[PDB]
Amino acid sequence: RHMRHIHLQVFGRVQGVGFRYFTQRIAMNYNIVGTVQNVDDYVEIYAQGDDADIERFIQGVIEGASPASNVTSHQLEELELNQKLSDFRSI
Repeated sequence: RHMRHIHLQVFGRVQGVGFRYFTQRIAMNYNIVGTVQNVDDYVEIYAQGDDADIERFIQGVIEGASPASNVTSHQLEELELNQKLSDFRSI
């Protein structure tokens, strides 16, 4: 599969650390579209791009998108492609 679309939930010290702003720079680095959002006390991401770029994006986020972050856990789900995505947004 050339492209992937993923649901990524990241847990730990992931709020009040610039997580959404730092995730945006990683999305720009690897040509990723989708969203980053604060949900309750964790972070939820939808991410779409080429397979290797998605791998690079996941690792950059879960190794701590922000230097202030401490990611303790993540959950990943593989999704059907979303052809309405055209950029990466902090929501």
